[PDB]
Amino acid sequence: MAQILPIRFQEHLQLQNLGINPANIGFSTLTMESDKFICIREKVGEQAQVVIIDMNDPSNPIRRPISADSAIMNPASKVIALKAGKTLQIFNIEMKSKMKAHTMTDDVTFWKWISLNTVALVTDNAVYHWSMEGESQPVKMFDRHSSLAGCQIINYRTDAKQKWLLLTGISAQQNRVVGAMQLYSVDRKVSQPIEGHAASFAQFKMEGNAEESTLFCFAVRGQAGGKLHIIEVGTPPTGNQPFPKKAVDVFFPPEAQNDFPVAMQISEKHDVVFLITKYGYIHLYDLETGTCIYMNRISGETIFVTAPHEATAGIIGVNRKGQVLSVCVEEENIIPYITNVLQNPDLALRMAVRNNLAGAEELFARKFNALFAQGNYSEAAKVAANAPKGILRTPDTIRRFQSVPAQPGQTSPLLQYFGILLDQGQLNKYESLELCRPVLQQGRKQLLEKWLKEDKLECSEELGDLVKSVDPTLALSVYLRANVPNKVIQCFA
Amino acid sequence: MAQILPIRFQEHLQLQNLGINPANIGFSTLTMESDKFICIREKVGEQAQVVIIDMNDPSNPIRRPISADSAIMNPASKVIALKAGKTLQIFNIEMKSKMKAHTMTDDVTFWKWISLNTVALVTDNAVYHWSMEGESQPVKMFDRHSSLAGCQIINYRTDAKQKWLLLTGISAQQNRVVGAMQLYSVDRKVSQPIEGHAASFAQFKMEGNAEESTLFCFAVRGQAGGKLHIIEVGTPPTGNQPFPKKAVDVFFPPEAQNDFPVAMQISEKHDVVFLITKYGYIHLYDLETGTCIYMNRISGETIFVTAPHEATAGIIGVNRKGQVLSVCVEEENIIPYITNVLQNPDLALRMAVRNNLAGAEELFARKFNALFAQGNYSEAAKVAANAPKGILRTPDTIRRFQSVPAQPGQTSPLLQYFGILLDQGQLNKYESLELCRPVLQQGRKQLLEKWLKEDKLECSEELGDLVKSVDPTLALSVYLRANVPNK
Amino acid sequence: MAQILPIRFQEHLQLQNLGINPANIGFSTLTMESDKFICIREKVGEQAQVVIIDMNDPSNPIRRPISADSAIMNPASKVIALKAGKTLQIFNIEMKSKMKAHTMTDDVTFWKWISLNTVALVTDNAVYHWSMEGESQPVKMFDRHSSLAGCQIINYRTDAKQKWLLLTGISAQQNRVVGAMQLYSVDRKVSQPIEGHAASFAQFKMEGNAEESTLFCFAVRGQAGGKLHIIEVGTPPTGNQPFPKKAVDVFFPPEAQNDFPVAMQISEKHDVVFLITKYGYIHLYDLETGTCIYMNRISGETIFVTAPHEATAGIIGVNRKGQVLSVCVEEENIIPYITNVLQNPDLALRMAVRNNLAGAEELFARKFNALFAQGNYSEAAKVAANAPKGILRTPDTIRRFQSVPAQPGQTSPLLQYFGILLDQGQLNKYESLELCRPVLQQGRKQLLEKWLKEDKLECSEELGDLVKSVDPTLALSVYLRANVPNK
Repeated sequence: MAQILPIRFQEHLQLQNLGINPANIGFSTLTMESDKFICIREKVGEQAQVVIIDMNDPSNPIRRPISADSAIMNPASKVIALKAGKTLQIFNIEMKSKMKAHTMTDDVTFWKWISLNTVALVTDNAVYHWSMEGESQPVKMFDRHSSLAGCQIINYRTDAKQKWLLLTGISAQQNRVVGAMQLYSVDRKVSQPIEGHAASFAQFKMEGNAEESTLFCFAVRGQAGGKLHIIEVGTPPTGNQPFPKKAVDVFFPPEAQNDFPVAMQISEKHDVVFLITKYGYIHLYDLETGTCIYMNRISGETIFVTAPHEATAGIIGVNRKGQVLSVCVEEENIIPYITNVLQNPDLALRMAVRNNLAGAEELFARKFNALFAQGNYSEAAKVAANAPKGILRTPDTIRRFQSVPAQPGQTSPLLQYFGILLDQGQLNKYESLELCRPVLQQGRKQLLEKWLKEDKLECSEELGDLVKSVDPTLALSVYLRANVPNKVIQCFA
Repeated sequence: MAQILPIRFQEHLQLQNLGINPANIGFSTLTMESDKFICIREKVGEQAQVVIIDMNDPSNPIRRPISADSAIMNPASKVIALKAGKTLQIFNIEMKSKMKAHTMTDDVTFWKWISLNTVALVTDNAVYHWSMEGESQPVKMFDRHSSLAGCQIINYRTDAKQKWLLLTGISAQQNRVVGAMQLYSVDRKVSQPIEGHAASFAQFKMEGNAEESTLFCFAVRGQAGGKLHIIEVGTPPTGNQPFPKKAVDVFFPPEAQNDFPVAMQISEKHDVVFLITKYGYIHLYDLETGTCIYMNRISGETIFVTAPHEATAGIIGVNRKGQVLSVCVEEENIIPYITNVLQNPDLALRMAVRNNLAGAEELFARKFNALFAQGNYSEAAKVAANAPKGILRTPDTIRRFQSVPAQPGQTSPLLQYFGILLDQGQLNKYESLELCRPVLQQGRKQLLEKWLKEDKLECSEELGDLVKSVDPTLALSVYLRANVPNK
Repeated sequence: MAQILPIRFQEHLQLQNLGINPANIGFSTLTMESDKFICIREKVGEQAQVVIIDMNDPSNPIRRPISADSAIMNPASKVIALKAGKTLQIFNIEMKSKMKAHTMTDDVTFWKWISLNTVALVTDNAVYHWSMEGESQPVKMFDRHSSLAGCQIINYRTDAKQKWLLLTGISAQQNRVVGAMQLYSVDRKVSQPIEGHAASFAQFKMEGNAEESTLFCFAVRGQAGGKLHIIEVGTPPTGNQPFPKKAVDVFFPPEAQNDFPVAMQISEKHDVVFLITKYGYIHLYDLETGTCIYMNRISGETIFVTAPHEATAGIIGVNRKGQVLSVCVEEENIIPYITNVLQNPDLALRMAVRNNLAGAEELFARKFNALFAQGNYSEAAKVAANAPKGILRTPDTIRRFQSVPAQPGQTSPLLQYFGILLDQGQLNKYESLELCRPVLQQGRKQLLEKWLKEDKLECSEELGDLVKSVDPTLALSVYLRANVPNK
């Protein structure tokens, strides 16, 4: 079967161990706006309170009597947004002060922090955005599209720049839980309906572009089965190649009778899409190609709320038992898993270099060595310059390139390689020495002077000693940047 | 593949994020005597120090300049045992006082806390046990058997009662790593050699016995390949059926060229044996039958040290990258995984009831009605009394039992049932209302009292208003145990 | 003047910033039993309290209403000893419980923790020692000698082993303060009077002995003037050369009219005696020779209480303004200061090697090079094995020894050097390789096996590759020790 675990499945806390009534671990009584806090609304006895679990010391909840139709914590600060029917309030739990309130005209039918300081109020007819800053009041962003009329609103998301907003609701239409999404463009004041169950946006800088694309990923299970779509949203930064829209199907086994997507979070650190189904299944898809990397079942109960897990760049959620679960890529097993279990070494090397992950060292040496025969020193050096965890940025790799003669005409494979590196970035101690040694003989001061200024060489006492052999004056410069001891400077006395 | 994940796989820490030199993340510089601390010996600069990581706030190591050939922390307290060549020292990190020392005559060649307050010193010729308590000195327990001569000593274990001790060493044979264990009996002052790679002891109260057996499980990749053995050690408590020794083979895939067992820990909470191989593989075996439940690979690098993970009843270890990993049973997925992925409900139900594992309310709330719809109503009671999470401990059940076949000479199964629970512990509010009621219905305080003195009963206001018609002061107790208002 | 500053001078806390009445910053109201707490007795309003400053978070005193003629905290734990006239009490501030009390028969005229759990009660006639442990009661240790009759008792000290006890008092005799000390021998139940102002004991292992001497250092400014004396106390451990008693004068400038010693603390980490005078002056003396290293004035007000500063191995005290000051050796400046400012390079190299301090690297190479040139290869290797911070423990040194042509019968200067190292401790990766290579080429693991068991070699993948040949299991363990990837 599969033979290396590509993800980690962790259980950060078990809510009942905090003595939380399991009647209160649900959609309407439990919220998770970020991986920072969990907030439960409980009626202890005849009294109503709010239990706030700070995931950074979950062992110690914060309880407050607080009657509220709903409560949702800030994604990052001890600021809570309580809703009493139509009177919204934004209180500072931290210093018990009341930051700001507002009686809506109609009842907020779903709401949710969309950022460090803006709440999103979904009315029966419109979505607003309320900043927890100042005297400001709620600001309508758009009007609910009609495809979502009478829908149970389950989520609202935004792209990083809050220029594209997505609203989702589900219906039990004719014996299936059908999902309805409304994707509204802020800048182009337009709005369109998509059948979708779960989605998320992502910033993704394509190979060869200088700007991140803004992607919108969404999944659904329709008559034609479940599918996952990854499409760029809006107009590519000027000068960017566009991102080819993608579409992949998301499998459901027969046992997974009427399962359907329920949550999605994307790892910007690994460019992997995490999808959770109604019945507790989890899938990982490659964000750039939509390739399915892994599927399994982690929960039998439903994970009714989730959020990205910043520590691991994964996904964390809570299910009906009270388990606060999380899943993430095991950075040390995924490349090997794609190569050996997926038997997809091409996805593996891409994902590896793209994300600087390890496990494809043998494929990289292989690839370098291969290009070296063909004598494509230039392609060969691209590979050593970009392969992860500096696996080919070695002295031996310089000795390799140093060994092939400069036929009359073009540029040396070594100088070529050092070219790539100098572009790529900053060179080490060994590389700077090997780069400078010759040049220094060739009386080329100016050149090392620019490499220095443009800060491309990792100065060293040794690179300095070398230069002192040609420019004792140019030395001080490297030394003064090299972190040497006075003796080295006092010699210049 | 898996229609389900029966285990959790976690990372509790990433040592280099604590800026720990990865040259120091090894067998000889890193030790984990329990899941409570991790202790690294580092030479920062030209200076030597000890970094102590308290797993209960790993974010903040404790560093101290401390030259020591070796350092191992207490399994539970901030007491550290340092070794300078031949001079052992037991210092109190907590309040920086020196608790106790002792120059050994020969060099301790391996050592390790075997309990909250005893260190085990392994000499080239003998194993001693040193208590960190008092003026006492190291006390030889046995002499190294000869099969272990010239072996790299890799571990020393004990049974809970420290009546059985196990010493392990490995040797680079020709081109194989051969493990050599010495299983010494304390009470029966005898000692025997076993070829073993990894092992652990476990207390296990068999189905139908009143005492826990003491098992000794060990694994090896013999010329006969890998095998796992689970055997009882010593003489069964009196009245205990003996535990049938077991033997299962442990699989190694072809890719796992020359892998071999390296660590073992048993979950007493779930009766599952966790085995970790040299190449990063993990297996879970059923402790009572040796059945293999799960296998996978969690690490590419070697997990060179481990310990039971108390919080989860699993295993936690550290590998070469500095990852502090842990694996455990996902209590909510394992029964379903065995019944469905493993296809093995016999094991599943064994496991379920044996360990109070959820995941079988179905074929459980089934087995009952099974025997009811039969003529059997006393195995049905046992059945609806050991089913997990009180699943069938329902009134609808006692009811089913009250309307029980009233047939002469045969003990009443409602009362036979009321027996399992009685012999089990406290009866719930209701179960204790129908148990009692008739007794007092009879007008007997003699038994009511007894059960009460032993908390076998959860009182109510009912029982209150009940036991009252008989004698107050008894009811008062029952009424208080139940807690009612000033009227 | 000074080209370099040999000490650090720090302010740790301004007591008035903690809003402490400066009327209460005195001998009788402020106590400092260790650098761990400062304890002030204040009458806030009409109420009497005890302010306990935990130097590990001085920002937050602990206050308690507590009428007591006196209060002195434990040197290390939150245990306080309160004295109500004649009723001594030892309370646990931590968990507010009362640990132990005792009404003395006569009034304790001075008292003071002499250790983690013993208080010393000085009576008008006798000194006792009371352990804060158990039901035990105060235990007379001796009877005040008569030279100390009617003396203001200012201090009481002990040697580490509490076998020698010292009592000091002052009294004005006409114009000045005459210090009177009573040095009592516990073992030899004798006691003698010394004229002294301040003193302290120190454990000091002499060059060439295997046991630490117990020294007693004391200073005085009476009839011959100021002098400092360092003398061994008792009978040298068996096999120890005795410590030549020392005597140095302690200078007082003219402006320091009637100044006189007031406090002393010795750094065991640097073997430097810190002396504080009545008028705020500080002197540093070499403990072994009594050579005066440094003098200066740090306070104008009097530092009326002090204690050793563990963190820096210096001295910390409090003066009349409420400044909690401290002085210590600046480990990176002292050798250069002695060499260069004091111009005593011999003292500098000794102190440097003795106390393994940076700063004399060029003098050490020089010294090595010089002996090497002369052919004094054994002395040359002593120098490289003992020069501080591993300065000559380089491969070059090995290679310098490796240049010496052989000579039948004569043992190589290298093997000699490696001898010294192997005695002094363990060796690095290069030294272990150069030590083992030959031996190994003679397939004789019999040696390397002992060096290993001993922990004297620093393994490596290379030292391992060398061994793999000879013995496989020995390489397995050398690799295990040096710790290698799965290659």
